[PDB]
Amino acid sequence: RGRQTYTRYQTLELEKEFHFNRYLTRRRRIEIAHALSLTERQIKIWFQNRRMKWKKEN
DNA sequence: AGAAAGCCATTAGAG
DNA sequence: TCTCTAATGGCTTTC
Ligand code: NI
Repeated sequence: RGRQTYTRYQTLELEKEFHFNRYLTRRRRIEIAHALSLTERQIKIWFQNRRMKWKKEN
């Protein structure tokens, strides 16, 4: 498969949202997806991984 | 219900 | 070659 590298801007915006909502509703994923020029799935997967990054650091 | 979203462990593509 | 993390597959849980 192929892989896309997320810019400083995209990662920062994602991380910014994560401070407020650890989980996203479907309408908000699509918002961010458009705001960051990412697909819905990428926003879904990102938050999943970041939730995992957050549990270990606790 | 039954898809969609989650959890979680595991790969692998870029730089 | 190494490292970081985007993406994957299996299940189970949500709603
Ligand atoms: Ni069922």
